[PDB]
Amino acid sequence: CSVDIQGNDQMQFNTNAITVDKSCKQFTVNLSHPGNLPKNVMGHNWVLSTAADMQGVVTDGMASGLDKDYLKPDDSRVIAHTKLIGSGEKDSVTFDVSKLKEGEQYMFFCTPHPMKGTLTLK
Ligand SMILES: [Cu+2]
Repeated sequence: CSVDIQGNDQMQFNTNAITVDKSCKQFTVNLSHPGNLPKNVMGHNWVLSTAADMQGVVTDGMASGLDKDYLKPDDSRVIAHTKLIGSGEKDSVTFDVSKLKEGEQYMFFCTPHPMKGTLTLK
């Protein structure tokens, strides 16, 4: 009921698809950042929302800025998120799998960068 994901200095996540076993009551994403660049020029987060909500989450997050982890505080569209991390840093986020609803399309993404993938219930 966890996965390890990396974001590197080339604005790449090391996977584009996460699958969650339906047996999981909670699920944890462990984000790390190989590379040498710090958070103010190559910070990554891991953010989960519906596909429909992603644009607004990104737009509002970029308006909120670096010290808010490029996320709008208390954004109700964000199902789960990490903080923003630079190289060598780590953050984990856990969420309740019952938040993922039938028939919905979930995406994960980093808000400052063109980095995204899908999250699917198995
Ligand atoms: Cu990023």
